[PDB]
Amino acid sequence: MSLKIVFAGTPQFAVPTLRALIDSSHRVLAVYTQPDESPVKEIARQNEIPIIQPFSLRDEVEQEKLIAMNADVMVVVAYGLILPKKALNAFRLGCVNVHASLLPRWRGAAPIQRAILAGDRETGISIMQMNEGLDTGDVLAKSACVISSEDTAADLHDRLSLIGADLLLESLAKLEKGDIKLEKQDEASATYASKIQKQEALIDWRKSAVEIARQVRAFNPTPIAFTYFEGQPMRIWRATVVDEKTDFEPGVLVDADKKGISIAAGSGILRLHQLQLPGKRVCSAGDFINAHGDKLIPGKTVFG
Ligand SMILES: [K+]
Repeated sequence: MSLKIVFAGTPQFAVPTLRALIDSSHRVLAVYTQPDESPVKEIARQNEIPIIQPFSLRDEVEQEKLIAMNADVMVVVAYGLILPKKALNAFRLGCVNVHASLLPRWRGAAPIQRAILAGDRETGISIMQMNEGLDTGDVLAKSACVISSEDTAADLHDRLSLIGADLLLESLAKLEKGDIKLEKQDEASATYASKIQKQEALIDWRKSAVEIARQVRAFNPTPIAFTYFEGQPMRIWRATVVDEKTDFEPGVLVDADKKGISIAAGSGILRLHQLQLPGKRVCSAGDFINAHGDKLIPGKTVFG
């Protein structure tokens, strides 16, 4: 077989897919990446692939340089530039994307965070035929994976990055054989995974400990969930749920121990394990107690 491919991508999520193309018999003619370096640029250089870094793909020059490549297909993974209509019609197999959700669920920029935040028990990868809309293209293939209550967005990101590489490669093979079954997106099931707004990262202590814990997981490593302590913002990096009833109001301190800073939520208890005060390194519950223990009064203190 062997296809001629232009690859476009920037952050670490894209690397495994690029590496899979590099390790295959397909020919990666060029790699497009953010101007300066990205993880993608590094792997391109290590493998003798020409590196193109336009600031914009609407510019006449850059647009025609791309369409003039004579690739069979363009593969796009986490690329920051919008692809112009001509770019999309440039190659016979079009532009194919590796999207980190099970479309039509979680179209948009933050599908990993949003899936975890919602308590989805599974998510996955969709290989998508790109068009001029936002993640509305036909789905060439899907592969699902479980989300565990242990997973942060970082963990899920890494898992999906590998699944995406394998699926993309398998899909390009079926795509050149003409063995792929298109799945048009069911608009009724479509949901949008927009970027996490800062206010969304604020912990609402009235919510269930279970809901807050999902927020803490979803938002690690960005933007990190946060609450307030002694008038100052406090980022919560690691937490766990304790399914025990309290008489205390939401946000009220239950107990402070090396095992965690236990806080009453609207139901159950959230236990803080790793946290961060302004301009300070992230610290354990034990460290925090050593520094600020005199301000930790069970039944009185109050977070948020
Ligand atoms: K190759």
